Amino acid sequence: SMRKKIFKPEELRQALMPTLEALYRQDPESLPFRQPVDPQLLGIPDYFDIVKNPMDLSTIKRKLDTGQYQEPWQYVDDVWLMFNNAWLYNRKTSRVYKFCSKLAEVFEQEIDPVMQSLG
Ligand SMILES: COc1ccc2c(c1)N(CCC/C=C/c1cccc3c1N[C@H](C)CC(=O)N3)CCC2
Repeated sequence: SMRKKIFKPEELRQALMPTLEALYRQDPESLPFRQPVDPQLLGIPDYFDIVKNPMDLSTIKRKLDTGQYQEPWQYVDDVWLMFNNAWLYNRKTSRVYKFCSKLAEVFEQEIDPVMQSLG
């Protein structure tokens, strides 16, 4: 039977970096997401009462550039984890919530065709 494809880091990078660059270019919308959450500096000391698995753009980038991803779905799941964290922690009337809803719309649009074309 057909086995699960493991990818060359170089192919994963060359196929998925663009969808990540599309998020990063949105400014200010990507600013909330660029850097691991510091609950002290951001003045949100209850952050980890609500979020339990942190994730950010800088973490996804390093994972991609040091080939820690073997399958493209691991990348996709990490992006959605970062967005689901934001939707869960922040109010619907907040900028981080609204920035999240907007970077999600961009991502769905970049990523859905890329995944058609990968094994
Ligand atoms: C307390 O905010 C600050 C203070 C100084 C400056 C801030 C924000 N901006 C944006 C930084 C990114 C915000 C990050 C952020 C700030 C408040 C709440 C959330 C944030 N995001 C991550 C995703 C955590 C989250 O869910 N909700 C840069 C200029 C200096």
